[PDB]
Amino acid sequence: STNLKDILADLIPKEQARIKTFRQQHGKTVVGQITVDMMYGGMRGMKGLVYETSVLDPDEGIRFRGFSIPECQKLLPKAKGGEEPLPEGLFWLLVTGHIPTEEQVSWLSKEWAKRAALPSHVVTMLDNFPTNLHPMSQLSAAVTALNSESNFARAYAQGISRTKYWELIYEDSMDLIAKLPCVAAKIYRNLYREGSGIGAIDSNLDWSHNFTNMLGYTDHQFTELTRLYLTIHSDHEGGNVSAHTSHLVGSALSDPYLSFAAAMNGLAGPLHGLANQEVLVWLTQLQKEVGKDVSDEKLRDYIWNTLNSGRVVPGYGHAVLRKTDPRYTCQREFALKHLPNDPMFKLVAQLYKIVPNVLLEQGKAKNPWPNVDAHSGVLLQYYGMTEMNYYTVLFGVSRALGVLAQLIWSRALGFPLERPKSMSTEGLMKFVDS
Amino acid sequence: STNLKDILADLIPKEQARIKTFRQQHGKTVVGQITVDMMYGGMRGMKGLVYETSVLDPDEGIRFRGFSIPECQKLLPKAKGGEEPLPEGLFWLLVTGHIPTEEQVSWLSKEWAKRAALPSHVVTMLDNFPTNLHPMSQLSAAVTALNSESNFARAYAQGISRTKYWELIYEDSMDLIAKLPCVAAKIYRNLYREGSGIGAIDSNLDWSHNFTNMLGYTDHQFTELTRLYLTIHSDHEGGNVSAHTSHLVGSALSDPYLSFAAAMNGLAGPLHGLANQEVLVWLTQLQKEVGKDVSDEKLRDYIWNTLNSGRVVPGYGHAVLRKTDPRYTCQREFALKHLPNDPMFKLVAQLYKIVPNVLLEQGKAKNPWPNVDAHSGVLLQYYGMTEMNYYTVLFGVSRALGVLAQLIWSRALGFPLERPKSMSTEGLMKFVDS
Ligand SMILES: CC(C)(COP(=O)(O)OP(=O)(O)OC[C@H]1O[C@@H](n2cnc3c(N)ncnc32)[C@H](O)[C@@H]1OP(=O)(O)O)[C@@H](O)C(=O)NCCC(=O)NCCS
Ligand SMILES: O=C([O-])CC(=O)C(=O)O
Repeated sequence: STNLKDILADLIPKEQARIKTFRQQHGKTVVGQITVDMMYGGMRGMKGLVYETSVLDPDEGIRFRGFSIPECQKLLPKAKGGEEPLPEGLFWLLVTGHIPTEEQVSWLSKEWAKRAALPSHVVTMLDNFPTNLHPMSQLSAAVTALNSESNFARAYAQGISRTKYWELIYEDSMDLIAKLPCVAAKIYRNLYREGSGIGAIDSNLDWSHNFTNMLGYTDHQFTELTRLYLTIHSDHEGGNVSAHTSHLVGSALSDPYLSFAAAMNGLAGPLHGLANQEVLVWLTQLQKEVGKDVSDEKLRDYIWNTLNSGRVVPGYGHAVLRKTDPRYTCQREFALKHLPNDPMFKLVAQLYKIVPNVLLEQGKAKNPWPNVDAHSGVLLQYYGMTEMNYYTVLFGVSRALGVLAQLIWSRALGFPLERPKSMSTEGLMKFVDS
Repeated sequence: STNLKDILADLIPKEQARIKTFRQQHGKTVVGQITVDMMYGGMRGMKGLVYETSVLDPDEGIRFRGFSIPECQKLLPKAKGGEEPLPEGLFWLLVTGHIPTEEQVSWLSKEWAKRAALPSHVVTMLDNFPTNLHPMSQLSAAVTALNSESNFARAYAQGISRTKYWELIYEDSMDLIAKLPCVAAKIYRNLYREGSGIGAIDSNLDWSHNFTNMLGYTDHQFTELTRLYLTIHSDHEGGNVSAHTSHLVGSALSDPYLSFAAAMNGLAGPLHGLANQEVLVWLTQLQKEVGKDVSDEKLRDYIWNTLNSGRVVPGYGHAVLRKTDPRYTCQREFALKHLPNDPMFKLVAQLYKIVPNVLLEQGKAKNPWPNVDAHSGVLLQYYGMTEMNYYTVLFGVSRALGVLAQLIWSRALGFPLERPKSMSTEGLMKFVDS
């Protein structure tokens, strides 16, 4: 009823049969060609893995189990007296395919409070890390260390049936999601607040509010932004580096802690997780010359004096998108309601007219619209979260929801080891002659 | 002449231009098809990536830059008073594609001795790790924490030219390889020798001997085993989960420390790097159930009786190999020479006689011959290394050579972010019906 685990248990047989029917109809059907260029080009355009939780709709954005972001904002439970989707509900949806009821989210909230405790060895390890060790490295190291708590790893050693893998994966995943805020908040407080303590979990708060409590914030609107932020960054298909890493490492039957920590190492990469900070450095830098008020000359110069120089207007491209990311619109509506008078937001609102001066003149992007990362930093900074090195941790905590919801399903559905074939250049040259 | 970095700087242009030409002419050549089954089946049989350092023919086994393991055992430098190939030479081959001279191996040994220091925070972290934190978890976490030393991470933030990525990757890779034995031997000692100290690096020893010193072994034969073991586990194409994880995380420009720690999380998965242990647990069990002094039939009975209950013979089969793994033969040859009368070896040897037979009469197997992991456990147990949870640490330290050699080349050649497209079951079903 409220126990997500039993609801999952009832869903899994239906999904297994649906896949079995489809593979029996179409297993041998060709869905794509592989070219030499796709192998050299990081598998671009190659349909390579199944990933159930989210799908990129080319005209409406990311859908979560079919629901668009605006749909999730309408339908998902909010905290009482609040406007923003609770990330608990998002997880419920990713796991079940169903929009939760208020009571389901409430149950899930209390489940994560109960499982939140950190083992002292992780606490010690985090307390001992130096300030020159990047927050994302701290996050990945601590999650790896948490695998001492893995129920899945122990049960596998004792020869548990394949038919039960999903159960222990579920337990580990809920445990991990529950702990993430505590870990994330210890990192923040140790780096940016002189090692002061995270305080206690409250058995009756939502995940996001426990999170902002432990970070040391007390600002309803900040907690509301966190709720929205954790919801919208949660999943973005399977092919992104963090999701795919988790998928790949998970397919070797590494437990959720190891799979997630590997993912965070992937997220830590500059071409994945650093877009947020780039933008905010640029915007801050833009109020060097501009001051508070300007024009498109101001803008198109760099726009052309940068895009035609070599670099970019940060936060106006993607790897497969094609329209104003709903993830941006999300934050914009947020900012228009709650901080209309903020200079930087105002600048960001100004940039949303100009840089879309159809930058297709150069023809180099195939995307003249702002992505998620264009809006995120200003909002964080407004609420007093200024330590940009930390922003990708927030992204990580969010992404946990997506990749763990899929990990449960990968094991439920008996997905095998990911093991493609590689070739050398020499090898490929000989293969093509024949 | 001897500076590997200068030799590599000279090779890179040649190969860039070679790939540029190949992709202009043959970039659109189709080298395979994707089916629905492949997407569900972990990309099995899918030509997915270019990986230059090694290629695994199903037929004759792994080749390292065109050389087989027997060709390498012969051609690669040995230590003075030594029979086994030094991993240093293996690494030089993978990086350069050339067999190194004695002098180049000597120079690389001194380079790795000089770069072997750990920062105090990494020492502290290892020494505080509890004894219930698995060695692979310690290894991954410690390597993540070393990324505070990353030259590449700091260069990238200050805006280095793409043309120079490979140089910082190379440096960071040389630093990590040098440090790994120190990390690995600290783990070994903290867990299995009540925290006794690892001692010093000798600037005139090879890498494998420094390592066995730090571990607390001073048996010349065990050093020779280590040299052989580190050489042969070094690389196995790009499609295995450890190399692939490293390739994937690297392609987001995560530094070598993060890419390697991610790979170890992959390696720690039961379907990737625990077959060694699994083999040894089965052999030890078998040795009780049929006595040490064993017949040829009672052994064939047990293997027959294993196959019926529906249970695997560990150490036989592979995801692509379809004949005897030359990394097995290597270990066999070493055993015949050094421990022919070892009860456990005899049994392993007997099983090579017996087991391939029976899997032929099955028709289920495809690969009825042993992999590397069938032979490794008993060689380690023989020399006094009986802590099975540690075995995969050795594999990891070996695999560093291969994945880092390739990581240098992936950056040198400008390999982009790995980003295949994922589909849901629902989405796939609709795509095929189109
Ligand atoms: C390595 C391995 C996982 C690859 O198998 P695979 O790619 O999934 O598939 P195969 O084509 O080998 O499978 C053919 C059939 O023979 C079986 N088979 C494979 N190796 C077998 C073995 N050593 N003993 C018994 N049966 C075996 C498979 O399970 C399969 O049976 P099924 O169709 O009834 O399910 C498999 O050979 C195995 O189980 N090996 C034992 C563990 C090991 O040694 N691992 C180290 C290498 S990674
Ligand atoms: O090749 C594989 O998939 C697993 C393996 O043997 C290795 O990585 O060496």
